Amino acid sequence: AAKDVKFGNDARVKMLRGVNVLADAVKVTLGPKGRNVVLDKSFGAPTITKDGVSVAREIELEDKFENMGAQMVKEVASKANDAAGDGTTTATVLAQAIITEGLKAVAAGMNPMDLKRGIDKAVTAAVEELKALSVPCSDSKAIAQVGTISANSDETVGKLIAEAMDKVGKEGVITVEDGTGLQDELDVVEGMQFDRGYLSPYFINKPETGAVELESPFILLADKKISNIREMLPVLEAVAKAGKPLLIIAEDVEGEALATLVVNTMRGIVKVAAVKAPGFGDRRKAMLQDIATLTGGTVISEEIGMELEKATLEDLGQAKRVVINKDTTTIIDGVGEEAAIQGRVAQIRQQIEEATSDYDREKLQERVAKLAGGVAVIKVGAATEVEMKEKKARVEDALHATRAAVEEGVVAGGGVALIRVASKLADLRGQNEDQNVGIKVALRAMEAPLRQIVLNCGEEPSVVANTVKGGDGNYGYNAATEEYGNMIDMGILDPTKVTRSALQYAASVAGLMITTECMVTDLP
Amino acid sequence: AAKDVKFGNDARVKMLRGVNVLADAVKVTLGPKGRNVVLDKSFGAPTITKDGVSVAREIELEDKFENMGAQMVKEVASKANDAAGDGTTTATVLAQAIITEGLKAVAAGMNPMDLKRGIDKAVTAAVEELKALSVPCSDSKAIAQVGTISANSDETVGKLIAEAMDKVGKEGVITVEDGTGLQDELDVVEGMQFDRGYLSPYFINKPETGAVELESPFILLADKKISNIREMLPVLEAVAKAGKPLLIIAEDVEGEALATLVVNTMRGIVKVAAVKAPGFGDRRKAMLQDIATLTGGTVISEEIGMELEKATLEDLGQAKRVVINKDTTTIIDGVGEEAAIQGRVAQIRQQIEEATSDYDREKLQERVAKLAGGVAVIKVGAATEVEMKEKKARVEDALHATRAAVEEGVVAGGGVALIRVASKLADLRGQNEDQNVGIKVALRAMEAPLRQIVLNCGEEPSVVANTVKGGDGNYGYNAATEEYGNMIDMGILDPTKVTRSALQYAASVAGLMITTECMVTDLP
Amino acid sequence: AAKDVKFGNDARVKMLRGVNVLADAVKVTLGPKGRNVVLDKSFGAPTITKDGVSVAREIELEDKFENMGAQMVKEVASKANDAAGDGTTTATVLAQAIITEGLKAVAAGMNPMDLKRGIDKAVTAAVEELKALSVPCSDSKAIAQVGTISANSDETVGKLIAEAMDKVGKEGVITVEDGTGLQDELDVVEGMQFDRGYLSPYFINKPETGAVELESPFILLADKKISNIREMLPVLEAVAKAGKPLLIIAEDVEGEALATLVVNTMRGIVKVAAVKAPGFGDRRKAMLQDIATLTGGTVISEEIGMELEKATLEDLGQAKRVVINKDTTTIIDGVGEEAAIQGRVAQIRQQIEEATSDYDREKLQERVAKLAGGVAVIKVGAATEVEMKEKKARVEDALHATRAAVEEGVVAGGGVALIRVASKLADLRGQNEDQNVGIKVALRAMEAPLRQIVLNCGEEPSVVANTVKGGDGNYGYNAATEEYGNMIDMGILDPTKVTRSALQYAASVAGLMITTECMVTDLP
Repeated sequence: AAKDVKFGNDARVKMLRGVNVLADAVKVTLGPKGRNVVLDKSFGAPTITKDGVSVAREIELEDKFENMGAQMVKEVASKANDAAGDGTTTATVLAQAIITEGLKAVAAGMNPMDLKRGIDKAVTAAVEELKALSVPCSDSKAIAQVGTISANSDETVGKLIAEAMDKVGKEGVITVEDGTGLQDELDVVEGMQFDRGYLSPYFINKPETGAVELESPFILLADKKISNIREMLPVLEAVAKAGKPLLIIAEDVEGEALATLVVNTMRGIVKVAAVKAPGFGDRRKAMLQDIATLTGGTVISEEIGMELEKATLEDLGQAKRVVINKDTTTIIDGVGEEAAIQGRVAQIRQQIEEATSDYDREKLQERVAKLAGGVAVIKVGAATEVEMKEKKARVEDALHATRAAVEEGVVAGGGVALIRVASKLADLRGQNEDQNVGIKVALRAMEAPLRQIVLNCGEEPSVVANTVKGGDGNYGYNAATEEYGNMIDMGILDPTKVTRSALQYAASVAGLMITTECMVTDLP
Repeated sequence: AAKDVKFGNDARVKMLRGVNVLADAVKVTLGPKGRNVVLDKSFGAPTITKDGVSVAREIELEDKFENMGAQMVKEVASKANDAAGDGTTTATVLAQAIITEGLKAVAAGMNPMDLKRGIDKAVTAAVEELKALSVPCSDSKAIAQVGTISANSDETVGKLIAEAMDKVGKEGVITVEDGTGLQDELDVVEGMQFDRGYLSPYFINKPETGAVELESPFILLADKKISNIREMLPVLEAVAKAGKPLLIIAEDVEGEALATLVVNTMRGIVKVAAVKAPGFGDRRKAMLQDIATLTGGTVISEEIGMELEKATLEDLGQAKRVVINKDTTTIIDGVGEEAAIQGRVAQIRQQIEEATSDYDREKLQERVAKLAGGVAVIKVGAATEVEMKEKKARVEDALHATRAAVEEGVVAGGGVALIRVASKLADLRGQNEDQNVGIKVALRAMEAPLRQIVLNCGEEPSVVANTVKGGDGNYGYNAATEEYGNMIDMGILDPTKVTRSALQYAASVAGLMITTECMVTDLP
Repeated sequence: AAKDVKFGNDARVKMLRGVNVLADAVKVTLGPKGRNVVLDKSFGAPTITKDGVSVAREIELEDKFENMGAQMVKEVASKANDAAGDGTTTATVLAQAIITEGLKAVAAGMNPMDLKRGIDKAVTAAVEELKALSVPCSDSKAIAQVGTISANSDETVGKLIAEAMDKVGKEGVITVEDGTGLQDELDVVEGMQFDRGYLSPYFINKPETGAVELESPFILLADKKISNIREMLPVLEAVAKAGKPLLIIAEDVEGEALATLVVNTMRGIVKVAAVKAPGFGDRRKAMLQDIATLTGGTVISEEIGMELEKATLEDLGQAKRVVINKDTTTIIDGVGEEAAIQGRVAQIRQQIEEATSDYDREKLQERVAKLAGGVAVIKVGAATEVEMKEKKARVEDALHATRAAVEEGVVAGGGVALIRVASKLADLRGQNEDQNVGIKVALRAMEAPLRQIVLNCGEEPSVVANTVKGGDGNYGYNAATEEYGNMIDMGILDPTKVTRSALQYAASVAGLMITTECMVTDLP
């Protein structure tokens, strides 16, 4: 197909226009006093959302080059949300600011590579300062405070999160489910979670959160790289007869016969999900057999000689439910027998005892921790179904925030940590002058989120930013109450992880966008 | 279909416009400080690549004549990459420079044929000077140094390459495969490689490197020029029942019944690959029987009278995996019995002993070398999967570079060898004046890569080029550190083969495209 | 369909424009220093050819009337190549020159018919002078010299051609085939050739040389004018079961049921070729029975009463391979029994002895010569496959050139013979003045090829043409070495047949297009 190419300033201005459109669409929702964005929907009435992620999802421009730039910014910014649970809008605003000022600098004859180097150095120093500024959150009281703050001052949610974390540990797996009444329930149950996402985005189930849910599915385990629809047709017929959904855990499912069939041909007939087996090499087989023992099923391995053609319903594993999302798969409640699981755990512990390398020690300790840790399930109860669903959503959000906080501490929210580190880094320098200009544009663009938040509130951004920069510590300006004080003490805070991820991803976008010279796209 | 014809300067300027577009798209990535090129993908987010080969692949213009010129430049430049493993960007830049200046000279009324002759003479002299300047790389230490330099200063990769080369020899076949853990493995296994590529580009498997991979495929051997889908339908049905992929080694597979169906009808149902039998005449049958003995299968020959209609699964050969690419087919691990292979090797050695012509001696010695050499497999290990894949890619690239270096030595990289030979050839002359102008137009264009590299770094190309020309030996300018010194001692080097191939192919394009007088293309 | 008509000068100028476009496309490749022509190909990269025949094939203009002119010139010029093996470009250039000057003369009010008569008279006198100037080539040494000169100074090709001609005779049939190794082979084998081409151009096999090749095909012989697919369906089914290709030699295959199906329905299922039986009347039946005896098959005759419905596989003849092209069919190696062939030859010789008319004597002598002559097969051997293909192509070209030379002698090449006869015919006159003008335009246009050749070399055509005209004998100008001398002694020569054919066909085109008054074409 005929291609359109642009070199230099025309490509730069097209990419800048696309980024400007996307950032203007997204950033109006930033801050506690954010505005509303109306997204047209073909199925009926328009939807009104204050969430930046939905607006970013819906944005795609007509012009090919501007659309390309917006797509790059969106796709990198979504990584921050995926990794840390928040920070899409902050990442987008930071990217827009850095890109705008850096392209203005490039238009002045400044070297793009040196600008990229300076920006990267400034961002690294800022990340170090953020890690210095982080306030640890490890005790139960701090965990409860973070949870209740992230859940709109609901002490019950924080108490539930603290109880679950105490019951399983700061590194344990915690999930949430629909409750059965008014009282909330918490119980540790056997389960497993490994870092493997869905193979195709078309597998997404009813939830719009980028995850899938299967109720009492069937677990299929096979180390063979299944490639043709022929070899498991009896298994598919059996699971269709049973009526329950099916989960496929194989070494890899390529898109020649399996993925295409289960994506296109399956659009409601049955429920099937396929994920890659965790690890590689002997570790992959060890994980597969561990999952088979946990779920009570058996693994179909070509090495010993059994064939998936004869895989009956008995060989398949089963579980109460499984949740798969972008980069995580969890088995909440397996049906496997407990004594077999305990015996396998004891066997792997014995292997740890006779292990002869620190790497093997670490891997086997991780395996036994995964096996014996279990999964905690939180049953959110409420008076009515609607309030029940709303409380469940709040609990999920608070759980994500609390996990991030216990991972990497917590800093002042509202875009104040970035301005703090920007004020602290006023004495940074590079090798040449271009690197100094890059450091300065990074520093002057790290103040964008606070200025935008203040602008949404109707105040003047410059005075507030200057006053905040004049302070020290965690001193900042609260947008909601329009007053100054110590953010941590007045109930506004963000995890360090989300801020650091947003900053790093925005820096990456800015570098890749500044150092772009040629652009290739299909002819309109 | 109605045709559009152009004669002379209009055709030439269309040619120049197309070549200029392609070269401007490609050359911005040249050098260690190369920029980024954003290629649109309809599948989702745009891709950002610094690789010139991908940019060259994606380029195709709207206007028919400019598109044609770009296509010829691309298709010849890709030959350098195929033959030597690197040098697409260098070949494209050299072609653009020579072609631009030569067409400017032709517009002044100079004879195109004399210009082509002068360019060819200058290129021949430059190739001779390059061969004179090459530093040999034969010892194990030099091999390890080249490998580790080509692998971004990873001493482990160089050590692995040196170990494999010592185990098999500088002319042996070395491959790479997925590892099983942390430790790296190397083992010589029975196998064979012959210079035959895939018949159709549509056979390309999952890898994008222009190669295919078949896991435990079935080897089919038949000297008959198979032509109709009727005669091997039982074999295809048997291989479908088995589920393993199939490899077809026939005398020739024409595109009326076999190739058409295995390309169109097969698009995921099975996995089949067809390649031409190596050699011709009696040598072709000898190769087929040698492969049959190595793989444990049997060759289907019409001369003895057996028919491929009755070819059962037993007659088919088998191997662990086979890799086929543009111009090479290898059988990594055959299942054939070892004593039969040794007996065949002894028989061919006896034939060597009783051979009566030097040509037969050479051919039979090549046969026994292929049979008894074996194939070395390198198992790349790493802690986790992503870095394992990255290390595998680095190892493959370093293997290609090291093979080229041991083939034809090594010279200073960074476009400095070309400027060295250009400075050394300042006293070349031709018969007429136009030949002299062609010699000068080649000499002034062999400096283009270094000037482009310096320009990408933000310095001024003219001063750096003049300073480099003022030096002698391997003295040059390092773009990464922005300092002068000996390239070989400073860790920057390129094989002589890649530079020579790039120069020769650029010269071929320049001559063919300068001596072009008429155009024929389909009407828009 | 609505028609567009033009009368007189508008039609003449449209036709002249078409001829000019075609000639400008073709003639730039004339001479040893010919330029390059780039032909667009939709399957991928453009092809670069210096061959005028391919360029002539690819040319077809958008405008209907210019397309008429180009098509007539192409279709008549191709006859020269078909008959003599070379001279398409020369014929096209001569046609363009004569047509241009003749139409200019017609625009001055001269009678077109008188111009045509004068041109024809001049061409006849020139042909007579060429026959006078021809140097005979009959001895073995001359044959070898012509062969090696036509094969780019490869003495081996000339030696092979001379050996084959000595073994079979100057009027014998000689073919070429792929070799089996390094040594070249020559052996006379039983065979047959008759002047009958393929019925439909869609029968063309893999070769692009306008020929077809069938490996071990089945020969079908039937004097009945086969017309329906019903009567020979069992034979087609049997040949499909056997898998070998099939050759049909019938009295005539019309295009209602047989030709339509074997062209459209057959596009890869099987391989079938149909040619007309040679001769007519009783001679046709004699030819059919002779071919049946030679191939070991039997002829299906309605007169004796057996039907082609019951024609089994035994009745069909067989041969090693058969080659069919525009106007020649050959059976290289039949499977017929030799004693039967010898007995048939003896019987026909006895018929010669008892023949009572000179016409019958001649026909029967031709029959016995065809039967007992045999076919010589040349096995071209080489070190590698690519070089073996290239050598095979060179051998085929040298064979064609040598056959033409032994047919009608040889004259000086490079367009020198035409200018020689033009200089010799300076004193030709016609009846009226318009006939004299026609003679003059023919004479002034027979110098065009040499002027074009010199122009391609960058010299000035006028001075070289005048200097050559000043000489006598075979003295001429060598374009390659840019020096004068004897062409025959300097290694440049063309057969008289190709020059005479090119001249006559160009004259035919010029007359037919000068005497054109109205043109009818479909409305755009």
